Amino acid sequence: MEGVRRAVAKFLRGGGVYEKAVDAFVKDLQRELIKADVNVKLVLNVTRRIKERALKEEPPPGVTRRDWMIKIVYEELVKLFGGDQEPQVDPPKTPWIVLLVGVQGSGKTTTAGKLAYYYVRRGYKVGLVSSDTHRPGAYEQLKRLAEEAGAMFYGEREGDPAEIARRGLEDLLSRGAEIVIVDTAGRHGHGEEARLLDEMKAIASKVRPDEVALVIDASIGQKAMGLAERFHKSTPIGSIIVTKMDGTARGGGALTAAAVTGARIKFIGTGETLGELEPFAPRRFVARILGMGDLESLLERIKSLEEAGELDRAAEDVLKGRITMRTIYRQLRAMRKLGPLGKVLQMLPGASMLASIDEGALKLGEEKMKRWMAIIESMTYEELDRPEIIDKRRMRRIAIGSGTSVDDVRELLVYYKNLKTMMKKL
Ligand SMILES: Nc1nc2c(ncn2[C@@H]2O[C@H](COP(=O)(O)OP(=O)(O)O)[C@@H](O)[C@H]2O)c(=O)[nH]1
Ligand SMILES: [Mg+2]
Repeated sequence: MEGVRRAVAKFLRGGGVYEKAVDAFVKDLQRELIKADVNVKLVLNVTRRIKERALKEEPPPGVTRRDWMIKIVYEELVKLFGGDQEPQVDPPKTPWIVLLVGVQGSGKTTTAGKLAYYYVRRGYKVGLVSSDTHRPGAYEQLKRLAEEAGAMFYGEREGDPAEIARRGLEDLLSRGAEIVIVDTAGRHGHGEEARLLDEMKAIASKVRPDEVALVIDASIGQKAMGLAERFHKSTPIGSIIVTKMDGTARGGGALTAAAVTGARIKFIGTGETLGELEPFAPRRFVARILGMGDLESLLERIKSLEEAGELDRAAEDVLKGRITMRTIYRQLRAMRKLGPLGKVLQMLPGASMLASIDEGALKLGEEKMKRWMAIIESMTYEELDRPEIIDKRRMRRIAIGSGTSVDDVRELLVYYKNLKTMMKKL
């Protein structure tokens, strides 16, 4: 979906009345999701998640209205596309048996090859297994991709598919396969789909798969609900892999099947070559939809401002004479993740004037701030409150706990006192 990029760009720039830009942006986005099918119910949910946040949350001090709204559209689109932060690209355990399931034509055998390569390159010993008995040239197809992918192979063109699959499993485990992908039929002869289901369930029983992956094409927006229910009944789905995300695209049906089985989309099929297969990371995918350039610019543009806001309070809290070890600790943290301060977009009330009294207040090194932070972390809660209590014995104890000089804990201490003096005026 490419119109959505243009919408973000119109919204982010092409000004006019703010609220008219957001009603229009929500409108564009909604049209754009529907065009990618998705599911009206899933589209009216994402817009309500966005409204609720827009009503309860307000841009943090300094952040523009628009920057904050895209940050809300992104985060909630991420949730819509699963994206609960769960990539899980490596299997969690030693031998990992993957049963592919799906209807013929969707890209199952291609996905088997693409999937074998992917794990080979990540340094896994991969075997493929041809269980498909009904499609002619299945054995040979998988054969090609297995050597093409640099993965071991085992198949039989004829027999009980369950026993072919059990045999291919044993063969490849014997030859030290750490991952085994079991390719399957997507049609039982003419098109008796209910013999196909009983075949998957039987293969599954003999094989004991660690992950049943449903392989689906990005061309069943509305029909993705049913397909998933049928396959989920026979072999409970644990993965979804979405094929044919090239040329004329779709995909919104993916996250309908995602919903029905409660299964994650682990891999996207984006072409015809072995190589054309990358994991599905929602954070990154929606970022591409929204416009990867803008979106990452906008999230930093916000995080800078939230940093400067901490420095704002830290400088302000000094200038109102409220300086403490907790103020300085928050001040250093803020200064550290920021850099050598600003000049282009300094834009700070406190920090401007703070440096305009003592230049050497906002001119500490990285290391000098990092040592001072370690120091504060080693002071007692009573010391944090009353640093004047810190005699020679304490000064010493502090130096040990934080790997520093008894004179270092003096430098901070003076800094504290020296800052505190100035803001008393004359
Ligand atoms: N464009 C594109 N084509 C694909 C993709 N995955 C599979 N195909 C094609 O889908 C067709 C059916 O492939 P196959 O793997 O035989 O499907 P199966 O019956 O489920 O095994 C072939 O023409 C493949 O080249 C993909 O990610 N993108
Ligand atoms: Mg096939």
